[PDB]
Amino acid sequence: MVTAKKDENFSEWYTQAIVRSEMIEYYDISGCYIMRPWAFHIWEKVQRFFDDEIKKMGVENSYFPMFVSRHKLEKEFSPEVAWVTHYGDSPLPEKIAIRPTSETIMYPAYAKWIRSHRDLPLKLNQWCSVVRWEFKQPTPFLRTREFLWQEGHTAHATEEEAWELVLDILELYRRWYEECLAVPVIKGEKSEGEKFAGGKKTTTVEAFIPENGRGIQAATSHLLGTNFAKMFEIEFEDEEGHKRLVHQTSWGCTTRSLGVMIMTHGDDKGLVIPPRVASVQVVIIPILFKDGEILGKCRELKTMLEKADIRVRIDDRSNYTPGWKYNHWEVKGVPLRLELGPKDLAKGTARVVRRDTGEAYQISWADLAPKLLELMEGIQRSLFEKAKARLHEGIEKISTFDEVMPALNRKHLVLAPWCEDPESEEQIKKETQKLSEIQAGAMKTLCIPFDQPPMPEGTKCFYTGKPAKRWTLWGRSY
Amino acid sequence: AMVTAKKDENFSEWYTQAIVRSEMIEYYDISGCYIMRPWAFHIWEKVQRFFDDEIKKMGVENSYFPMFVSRHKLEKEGFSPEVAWVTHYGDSPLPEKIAIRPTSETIMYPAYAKWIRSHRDLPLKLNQWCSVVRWEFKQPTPFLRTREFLWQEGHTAHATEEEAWELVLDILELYRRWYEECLAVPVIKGEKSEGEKFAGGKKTTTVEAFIPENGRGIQAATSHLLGTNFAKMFEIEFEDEEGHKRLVHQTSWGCTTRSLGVMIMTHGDDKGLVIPPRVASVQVVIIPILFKDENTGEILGKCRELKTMLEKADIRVRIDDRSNYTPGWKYNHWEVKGVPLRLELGPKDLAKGTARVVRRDTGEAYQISWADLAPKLLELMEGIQRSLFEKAKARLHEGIEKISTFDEVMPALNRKHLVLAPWCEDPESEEQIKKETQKLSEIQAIETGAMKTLCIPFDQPPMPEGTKCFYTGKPAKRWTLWGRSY
Ligand SMILES: Nc1ncnc2c1ncn2[C@@H]1O[C@H](COP(=O)(O)OP(=O)(O)NP(=O)(O)O)[C@@H](O)[C@H]1O
Ligand SMILES: Nc1ncnc2c1ncn2[C@@H]1O[C@H](COP(=O)(O)OP(=O)(O)NP(=O)(O)O)[C@@H](O)[C@H]1O
Ligand SMILES: O=C1CCCN[C@@H]1CCCn1cnc2ccccc2c1=O
Ligand SMILES: O=C1CCCN[C@@H]1CCCn1cnc2ccccc2c1=O
Ligand SMILES: [Mg+2]
Ligand SMILES: [Mg+2]
Ligand SMILES: [Mg+2]
Repeated sequence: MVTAKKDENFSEWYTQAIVRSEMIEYYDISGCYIMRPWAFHIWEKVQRFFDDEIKKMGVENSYFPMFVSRHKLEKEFSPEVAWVTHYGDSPLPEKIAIRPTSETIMYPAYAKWIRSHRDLPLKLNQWCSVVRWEFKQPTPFLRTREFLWQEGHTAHATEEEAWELVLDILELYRRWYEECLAVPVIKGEKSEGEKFAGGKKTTTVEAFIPENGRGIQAATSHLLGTNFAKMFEIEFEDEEGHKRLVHQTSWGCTTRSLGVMIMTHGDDKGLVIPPRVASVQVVIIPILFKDGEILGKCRELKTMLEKADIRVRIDDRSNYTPGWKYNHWEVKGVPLRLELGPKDLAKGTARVVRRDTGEAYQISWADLAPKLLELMEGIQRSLFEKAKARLHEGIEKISTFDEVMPALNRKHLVLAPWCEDPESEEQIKKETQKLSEIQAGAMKTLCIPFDQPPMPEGTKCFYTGKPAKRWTLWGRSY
Repeated sequence: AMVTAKKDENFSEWYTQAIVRSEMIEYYDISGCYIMRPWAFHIWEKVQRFFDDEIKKMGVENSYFPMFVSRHKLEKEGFSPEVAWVTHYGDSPLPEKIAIRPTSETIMYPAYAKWIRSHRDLPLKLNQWCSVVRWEFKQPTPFLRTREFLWQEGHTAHATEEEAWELVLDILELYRRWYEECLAVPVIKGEKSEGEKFAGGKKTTTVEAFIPENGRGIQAATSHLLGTNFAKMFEIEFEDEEGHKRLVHQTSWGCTTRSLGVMIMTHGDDKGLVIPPRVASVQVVIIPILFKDENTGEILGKCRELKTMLEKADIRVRIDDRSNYTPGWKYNHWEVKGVPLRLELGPKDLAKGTARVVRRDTGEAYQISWADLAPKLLELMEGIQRSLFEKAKARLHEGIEKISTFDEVMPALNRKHLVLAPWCEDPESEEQIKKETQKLSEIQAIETGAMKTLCIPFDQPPMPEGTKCFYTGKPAKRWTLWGRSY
């Protein structure tokens, strides 16, 4: 049972929801959390979706070691890297690092495997864990010191083909968030301050948490250019015979995704899981009080529902009350609850409640599969749309710096015309830190959206005064 | 690039050649760690999906617990020298060092003690896929013994021993499948001796394999009946239906990337790898008989058509349309990699509406009409799969000598065979037999020699009454499988 109100104390709400749903268990090593099956099975679904998709692009999976030697890693962040120094009581000759990211592990093998134009495109992915000693406050899913991710890394003959892939991947991240988790996101380009300094252009998919006004990078996909190619000597021979540097990409997305889905659709009763990723779509609860028939129809219903590929549990555990079950599967966010007592049995009917609105329906045995399929689409589409609206009511389109803090104090992002000059962003981060401080924080660029509004002729940068270039989305962030 | 070392003559170099030249493994600067490229990784994905679908059917659920465990928690209760310790992040010293997981009992079991309070919480059945780090003292081998390796580990808790034991055996059966049905590697189910079992458990069942080229047995996977000692240690108790506090009955089980190695070694030959059709990335490689004399479109058009037609029958296909290599170059390339079937399509073939199919395991050739390709290739794949298994099974049973007396031991070892012997199962004798076989192996060493128990097989050959222990001379309980091992 959940008692903190999503709209009052958000961080306590979140903790209760992830704990009492049995998604997360607390752990003694700071920044690390145990992922219990209810949370893990959802990761399995997004993992499979993404994995299948990238496979259709010819990306292949691999596994590179979790250790990188010191001199390889330290060749061109630093404070977050975890170092192994001993085995038993014996010190290693040279300390070794646990993978924070894999560029320095993968790229020397690339330099080696890539020799001609015939060896391209090389497209590889891996699913693994990563360790970073995050200095910021940890949060289950969103920011953990060990997290699970995929990282994709690719090499191409031309910038054209690599950029095409950057976008294809970005679009798969939209789909992971938008089609699987029903979380709206905004495609965009990172400002030169926020991008991966190893690359030429970083693209992003960005999300928003209404309850605390924080934007959050949902995933990332980089046009690396050739900088890593010169650094690692990844070059090939073209059609002619001239040696050329490859054009690279990398891209990653994490268990952070689960966190965002939980915050987006969660309510005061706990989780709400979208049907496309719910391990249990429909839970069937037999009502039993004061004394056998019914258990038999329940089983028939499951088998019916499974021909529709509907994922179904029967909670027929006799050591729990029906009301306990109601509450349990509610807090866990099961999309549909199908009840069945004596009175229903004779009617040939079933009482079904949907988790997102609490609405109830009486539905005859014969109408279940198509009606539940109907209802499940509605829940999914409906969670997305209520979140898309929340997202858009959360962004304020604006023209001057004096608009900012009021918008930030309403826990909103702002969309603003900016000249995209280095200094401004840092000045904006600091002045906003200072105004937040004294109010007793900082606002950064989240992205430059692909979907640009029109920019009239003499429109000015909302902060410098210089002439604006494009519309940039700003806010407080994770 | 061909395989040059002969499998039977220069086994070690053969192994290194086959895994490298086939593009399965790339070498790496940290010892005992290896890169796994797609060609090997894909196989790990196949066995992982298989095993995973099966345990889910049994009510096991997946989870992810942290790779870190505190020193206090790991050291709660000769494993100690293998643990990797993190002492610093960036330039900053930790308050205490932290261990990278070598196995997950000391991370999972305190959580089990929390979650389990009542009979209604039972059974609890979890699994996790993850990597494990152990600073192995022995010489590293790609797949078979690595300092980082991938595995699943399963850990379950039950109200009764009976239900735990049942699970231990259902799991063990899934390990047999993993090897026999997926990788086509024969294995023997058995019970470890007192000396070889997990010391944390009451009984350890195992699935054992045999590598003929070096005569050494190798443990393939493991499944333990843990009893109640861990529940006692970690305080995993539940109130039963009458409110009495009972200890839970536990199991754990694991299988690793080792299994890919066992598969490579079992089916490989002098040309290189042979991959069973059930787990090969590519089952059929289509090779167009082109030189860069031309590309008129006629032959590739048809290769595309065929790919599609086979792809509809769930056959995994690749066209090697690379313009700078001869067909013969390409035959060898895909042989080294172990693609079970090679489809040849040349102008002659195009002229007749046929294609020529060659199977990697025997080299036999088949002329097949386009229309008959899908069903005929499926048939050939079942045949390949079955035949790889049958041949390995016979090499396994030809590698075991049933014996009666200790005098028969060293001759049986020198022929690179295992031995199956009546054994009293007293624990001092296992140690004594290890020592004696070590000393005798050194002495007849011309230039790991110890013979140990591998398992007491579930499949027991007959035991005529009054049979004596091959070593002690006391009455012999059962037959025990022994050998040199990894
Ligand atoms: N500690 C973490 N825990 C979980 N997810 C993370 C963590 N750090 C990053 N991510 C996610 O993984 C994606 C790719 O990682 P990466 O781009 O290396 O992150 P990053 O540059 O360190 N972001 P940030 O730490 O906020 O500056 C990020 O865009 C996040 O969505
Ligand atoms: N270093 C390794 N690399 C790959 N696979 C391994 C490794 N160590 C163990 N395995 C496999 O993992 C299975 C279960 O692990 P576990 O029972 O902990 O092994 P173990 O007791 O360390 N075996 P051993 O080291 O030979 O005494 C073993 O039965 C092996 O098949
Ligand atoms: O986005 C990704 C994900 C895919 C591959 N890597 C890129 C960028 C990684 C950026 N990054 C992020 N934190 C780090 C921490 C320590 C060392 C290095 C890094 C580091 O390189
Ligand atoms: O068999 C398995 C596989 C299933 C899960 N774990 C069990 C027991 C592993 C035994 N083991 C093996 N090497 C270790 C090394 C260091 C510390 C502890 C251990 C250790 O406990
Ligand atoms: Mg970071
Ligand atoms: Mg950053
Ligand atoms: Mg051992």
